[PDB]
Amino acid sequence: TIPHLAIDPFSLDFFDDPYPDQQTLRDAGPVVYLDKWNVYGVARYAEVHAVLNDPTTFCSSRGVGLSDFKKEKPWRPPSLILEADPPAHTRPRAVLSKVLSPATMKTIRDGFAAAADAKVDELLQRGCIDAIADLAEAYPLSVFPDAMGLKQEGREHLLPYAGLVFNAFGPPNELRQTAIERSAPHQAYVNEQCQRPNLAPGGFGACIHAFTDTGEITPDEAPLLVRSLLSAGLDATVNGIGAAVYCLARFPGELQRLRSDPTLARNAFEEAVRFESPVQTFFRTTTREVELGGAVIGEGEKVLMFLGSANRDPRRWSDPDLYDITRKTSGHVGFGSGVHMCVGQLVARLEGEVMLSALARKVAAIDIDGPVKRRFNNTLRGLESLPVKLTPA
Ligand code: HEM
Ligand SMILES: CSc1ccc(C(=O)O)cc1
Repeated sequence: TIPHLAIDPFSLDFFDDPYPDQQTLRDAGPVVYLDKWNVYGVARYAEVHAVLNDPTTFCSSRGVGLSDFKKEKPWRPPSLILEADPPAHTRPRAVLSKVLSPATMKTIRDGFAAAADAKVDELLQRGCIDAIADLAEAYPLSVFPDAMGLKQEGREHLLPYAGLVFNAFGPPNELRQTAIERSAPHQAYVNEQCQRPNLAPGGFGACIHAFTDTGEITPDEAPLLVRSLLSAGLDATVNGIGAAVYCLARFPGELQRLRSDPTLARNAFEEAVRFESPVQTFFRTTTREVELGGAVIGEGEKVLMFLGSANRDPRRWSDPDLYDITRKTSGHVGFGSGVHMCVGQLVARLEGEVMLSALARKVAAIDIDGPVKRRFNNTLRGLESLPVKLTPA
């Protein structure tokens, strides 16, 4: 049978320390039922990977939040890529894959690297930073909106709106109702910024629009894809970088290894993505009755995937609670898995790689310099404040 648990994965206590409850979720069985929200849940690597790699049984077109779009009206027009299934998902997926492709990385790498190095040097002209306010947020705010091709102003909308989106994937708790209620202004700005005239060419958004004459996407779809990049392209990377700095502070041996060989920077970042999993959870909806882990789930049921749990499953990872910058990270689900696997993962890995490389070449020590404060969000895991003293190299 399926065990029934009262754990609330969208409660502040859970956000404050999810790992005990995540173990309870893994050990209760391959498939659990969360009575708090009447949803099924999967927290082991095996089942998370199985669900992710069966997107037509466990579909996304009925929403990847708790809300089932077949039963409730979406708070915003459904995402044409995240909240779509094959075949509708194809050509937007391919378009964003070409926009955020290797070649585009070739076009943005030097700028991103210069911005990273420059921020690290600016903060060595500081010493005692809040690694969130001064580094994790500042850098992606200083590079990503430009890479999107957004006008200089209104970029401030980006952090709110993104956050809003991620709070909206959660249940109707006070975080979600907090986010959605009267968020109109952001919704306005974003809507206006997704239009071709307001996006500087050569940026990601203008390239999306540019692809509208190829027959993969139509002109009415481009603004929603620009919206997608503007919603998923900032806060996740912020929390990811904050996670990387956090780990390097908590595992000084790993910082020393990284300094010794800056070429591990990329894998360092990847390990942080596994270790903290900035995107903690995502939902699917069953399109039919389906058997998973010896249990049977009815049609039209929400299934909650615990990505961070899958990334700390001792059934899959040796020493899962240890940050190891030489760990082989292939197979982790911090970026998802399958047809929906993060189409912008090269951008995230670029930002994190160049930031951790800057730290590696320019910083000798990172020692937490105050109270660590967590940032609470229905979907995202990250830090509100990470006070550290940076000792230069
Ligand atoms: C550390 C940084 C990041 C993390 C942890 C992350 C995480 C994820 C995950 C787990 C998914 C799978 C969603 C699902 O299966 O339902 C996803 C999809 C997606 N991500 Fe990211 N992401 C990051 C950075 C970015 C960036 C920088 C961009 C864009 C510039 C981006 C844009 C997207 C988009 C558009 C999708 C939807 C892809 C699809 O549905 O086919 N993400 N991301
Ligand atoms: C994985 S977080 C995320 C991804 C995509 C979208 C979107 O397509 O709007 C929103 C959030």
